[PDB]
Amino acid sequence: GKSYPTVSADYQKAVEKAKKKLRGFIAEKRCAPLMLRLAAHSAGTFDKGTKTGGPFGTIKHPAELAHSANNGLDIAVRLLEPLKAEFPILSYADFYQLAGVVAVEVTGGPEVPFHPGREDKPEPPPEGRLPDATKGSDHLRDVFGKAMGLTDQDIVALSGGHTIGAAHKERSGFEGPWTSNPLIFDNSYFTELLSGEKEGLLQLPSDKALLSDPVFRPLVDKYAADEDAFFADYAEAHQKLSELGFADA
Ligand code: HEM
Ligand SMILES: N=NC(=O)c1ccncc1
Ligand SMILES: N=NC(=O)c1ccncc1
Ligand SMILES: N=NC(=O)c1ccncc1
Repeated sequence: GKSYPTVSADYQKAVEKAKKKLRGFIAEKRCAPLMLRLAAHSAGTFDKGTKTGGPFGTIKHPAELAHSANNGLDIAVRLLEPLKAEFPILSYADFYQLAGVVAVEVTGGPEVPFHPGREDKPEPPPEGRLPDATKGSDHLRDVFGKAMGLTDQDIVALSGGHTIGAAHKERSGFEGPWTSNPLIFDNSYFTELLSGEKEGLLQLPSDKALLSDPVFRPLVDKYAADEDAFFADYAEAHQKLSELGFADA
């Protein structure tokens, strides 16, 4: 359903150079999970009915950074600003989605296709559109489905983003990694989710909701058994997420 815009040769060269620089920077800083979260929080505010929100650069605005759901993302924005300044031709919107793509790649995840051309929009979306970690499957469908326009398969695959990183008691209040390898992108989120609560690892109520839903559970089982299947569905979902409202949504 996508029709991607034309960007200049100079834009495309910038991106390819920005992609490379982001790889080295994100690997060295150890900030891949935070960058993935930044990219996803940027995108996940899209509402399909009104065509508002989405991956359009607004997360850098103080008003959006102030959203409680975005606690700690100011760190991410600050970390990227020197690099972003090396690529003045790129939109923030593109730059942050590119950072998300690279975050997945440099932790060993799938190569998520990337298309340039998002424009930086002037107005952040209203607060409160991002998912609540204490809620369950109905809520996940409200947010990812009714608002964003993503599928049930997308919800499960994207929840697998928790295969990298950790919660922080000073940010959400939850604490610790979902996996034993929080800088490695693999199917371990699902493996852990299935085996039960292991000391030192985190499961949100929203993660656990996947285990009891009739549609979500078969997907968890598939991804735990088949990492290639996970990688394929993840790459599809991340691309869709990163393109919400862009080039047609
Ligand atoms: C399914 C609904 C989701 C809920 C309820 C949720 C909730 C959370 C919460 C509460 C945290 C901890 C923030 C903190 O205290 O630092 C977090 C972290 C994180 N989330 Fe999600 N999330 C969801 C989906 C996603 C998606 C779709 C992605 C990306 C594809 C994602 C990527 C991440 C990453 C990488 C972290 C780790 C951040 C870090 O290490 O600093 N999450 N998520
Ligand atoms: N959680 N913050 C980070 O990942 C980070 C912040 C500053 N420098 C390196 C990494
Ligand atoms: N950690 N949560 C996220 O990254 C996120 C999940 C859904 N929509 C936007 C952002
Ligand atoms: N679902 N809640 C969140 O994503 C969150 C809430 C507050 N601070 C960081 C993250």
